[PDB]
Amino acid sequence: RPLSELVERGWAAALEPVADQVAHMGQFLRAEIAAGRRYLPAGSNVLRAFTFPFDNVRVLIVGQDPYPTPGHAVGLSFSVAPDVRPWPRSLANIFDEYTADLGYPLPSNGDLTPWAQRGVLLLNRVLTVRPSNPASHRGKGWEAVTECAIRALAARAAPLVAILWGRDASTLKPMLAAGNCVAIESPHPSPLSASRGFFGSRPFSRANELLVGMGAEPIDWRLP
Ligand SMILES: O=c1[nH]cc(F)c(=O)[nH]1
Ligand SMILES: [Cl-]
Repeated sequence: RPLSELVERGWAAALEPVADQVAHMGQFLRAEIAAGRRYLPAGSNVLRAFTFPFDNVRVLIVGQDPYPTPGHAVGLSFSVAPDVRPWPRSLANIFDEYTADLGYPLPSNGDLTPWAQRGVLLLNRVLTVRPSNPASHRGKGWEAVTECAIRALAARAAPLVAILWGRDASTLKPMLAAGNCVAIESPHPSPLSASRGFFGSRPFSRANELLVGMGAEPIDWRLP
């Protein structure tokens, strides 16, 4: 399939250099199913972050790998469907930092689509996972795809702030070395890393200050 059937057109053009790799991934995923190994999120959600316009991305959030529990991952990093409770621990931790930083009430639900509609790309370094097996698709080929995505964003040379959560930060910063790009890092919001530096990192206000510094408009982070 042409990438234009799977992703928004700006993203299809940006990712055309890795189109074969995306096709390779689809073959991998189908072979996993044939071998009895499922993946998450749903196939139609794998590339969901790339269905919001490439040309509108102002903030890139980059996590590690999708939630491994069935019913959680939706193809926007960290997000869940609006009916999901309890929220996953990483998301609950994100929302505590959100209230600490911004002073807003806790969100009504775990659905981050408003951020995606507002120019926040909710990416992961690796775009699939086998259920119950954290990080199990590492090294399977997503990395080249997400490197192309990140570099293509950087190459726009439009104001961009990248928020890097977790162990990929040192790998990803060189990909964001470009005019009008700034990368800020912390430990990941997961259960056993959040209290080692995620909390207190204030990414939402920081990203807005960095955007304004560059002459861009800040993100309205307010969730319903
Ligand atoms: O690194 C991540 N952890 C948890 C998630 F839900 C996600 O998308 N990314
Ligand atoms: Cl989690």
